[PDB]
Amino acid sequence: PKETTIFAMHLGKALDPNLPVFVKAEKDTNIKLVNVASQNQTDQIQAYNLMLTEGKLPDIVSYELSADLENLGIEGGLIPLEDLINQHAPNLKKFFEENPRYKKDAVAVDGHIYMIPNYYDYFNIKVSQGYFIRQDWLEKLGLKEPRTVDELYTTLKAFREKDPNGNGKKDEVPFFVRANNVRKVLTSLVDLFKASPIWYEENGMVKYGPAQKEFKHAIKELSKWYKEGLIDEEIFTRGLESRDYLLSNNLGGATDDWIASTSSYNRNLADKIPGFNLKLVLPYELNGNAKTRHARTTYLGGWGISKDAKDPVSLIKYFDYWYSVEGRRLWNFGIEGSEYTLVDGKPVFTDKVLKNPDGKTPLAVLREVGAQYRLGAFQDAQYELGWASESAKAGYKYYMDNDVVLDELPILKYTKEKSKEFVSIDTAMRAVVEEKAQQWILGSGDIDKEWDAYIKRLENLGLSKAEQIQNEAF
Ligand SMILES: CC(=O)N[C@@H]1[C@@H](O[C@@H]2OC(C(=O)O)=C[C@H](O)[C@H]2O)[C@H](O)[C@@H](CO)O[C@H]1O
Ligand SMILES: [Ca+2]
Repeated sequence: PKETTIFAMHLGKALDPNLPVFVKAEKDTNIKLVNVASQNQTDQIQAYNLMLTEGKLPDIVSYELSADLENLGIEGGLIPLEDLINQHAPNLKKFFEENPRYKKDAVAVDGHIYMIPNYYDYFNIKVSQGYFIRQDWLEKLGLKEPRTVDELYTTLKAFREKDPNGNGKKDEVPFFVRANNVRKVLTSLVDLFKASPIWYEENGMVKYGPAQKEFKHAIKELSKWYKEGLIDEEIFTRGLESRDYLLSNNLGGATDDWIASTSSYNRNLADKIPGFNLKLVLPYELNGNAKTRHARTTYLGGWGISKDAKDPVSLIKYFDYWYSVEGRRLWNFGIEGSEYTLVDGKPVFTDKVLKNPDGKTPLAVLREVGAQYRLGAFQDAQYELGWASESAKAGYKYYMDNDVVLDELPILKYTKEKSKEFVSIDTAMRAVVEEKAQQWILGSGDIDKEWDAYIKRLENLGLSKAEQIQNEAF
């Protein structure tokens, strides 16, 4: 083949086209990808901004920030795909016919399609993160299961002070999160206090979570929990390895994280830590409120074909390949005879995935062969149900049955008059939020003295204009 250039990062890692999934895709489609993001880049947003200054765009642009990606299309950097799809992408075309909601997510406000989203299998699994606590630490120490935020605070204090891992050292990390940027840290910390670090919907108004009184109260409580030693001291400096590191060393008491992979640890660690029992509870109640805002969106990011691509028909065929039964199965499941075998026509995972010798979660084993690499694919809940423990599957139903999960805001799209403006204000407000929230949590300053000055900064940045744009797009 010739070479196809791509910008693609995911979870801090530039796509390696020599992973088995992409080796197989190259064999099946004759596209040989070359990534213009280097293996040293770890921050997708910084790498994407650098990529935009380096001359020709790569043939394929993949990005997690889908309003920014669409903005690149509005400005001519990505081409419209709807006619390429109609002529040359029968798998996509049929996908759009059968999934009218997913079709709407692909269409920009001007009626062009500029990216194929990376879709979750949203109509089969919408829940995502839940709350987990060490049942076995509860039992070793005599405690009832906390049901409220203030009972949790008291339980975590007991995890910090009364040595539940029985080694005589004060090493317990009562509450921890899994994240590779400040926004993901905040997502997993402030939902506990019913706040949000992003936009959300409330009585048909779209609101900026970091400007709300709930957020101020969240940062103020988190401040106090951090200073007391209840929240991981290194919460802002670890990366995606935190969960694995803290559970496998028996340091971690409690977290807020994705149900299937977090549930997988009872089996992962059953021999390393006898009695290990990290158990899912419903969101803790805060003054009556028992809801969480953790839910899946219909998609996360996407990819599109740049205006510098020399051959768009063969790239829309590459996009389409991932929507065929074989390409979609390859993206979700890895390699036949390695990650899965076909039993009665259907993929069933092998024990390399299900029972990894070395303490790896099933998902982490799949990501090592290049499966589930966020691009523009259609995730398949059968892959997730294929490795989820029985307690994960009981976990999904427990959250749905109890109506604790507030549905995520639809991913909003902007007119060409507003999209540049919206995305600039969001970015600038985000930096102020992440810098103040991190400095408040860690103990500098005083959020009660500094709050109004903070809100005025977000307003100077264009908060009201951003709320207007949001509400009109809603
Ligand atoms: C689309 C994507 O890659 N999403 C990432 C999350 O992946 C989900 O993880 C789990 C699970 O952990 O139980 C199940 C879903 O099938 C899978 O998509 C990932 O957990 C987080 C970590 O921040 O990032 C999302 O991007
Ligand atoms: Ca200890």
